[PDB]
Amino acid sequence: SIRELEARIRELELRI
Amino acid sequence: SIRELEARIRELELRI
Amino acid sequence: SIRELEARIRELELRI
Ligand code: NA
Ligand code: NA
Ligand code: NA
Ligand SMILES: [Zn+2]
Ligand SMILES: [Zn+2]
Ligand SMILES: [Zn+2]
Repeated sequence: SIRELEARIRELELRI
Repeated sequence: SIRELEARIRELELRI
Repeated sequence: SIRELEARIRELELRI
């Protein structure tokens, strides 16, 4: 679960 | 803790 | 790992 959350934050960061 | 983090990312995603 | 993710979301929130 933690690896999917990490992936979601990375993209948000990337986008933002 | 993981369920609260999931909720926080979902909203960010939603907003963004 | 969860504490680093928490920190990353807090900043995103802060920024956003
Ligand atoms: Na994934
Ligand atoms: Na909640
Ligand atoms: Na840190
Ligand atoms: Zn993706
Ligand atoms: Zn809320
Ligand atoms: Zn920082």
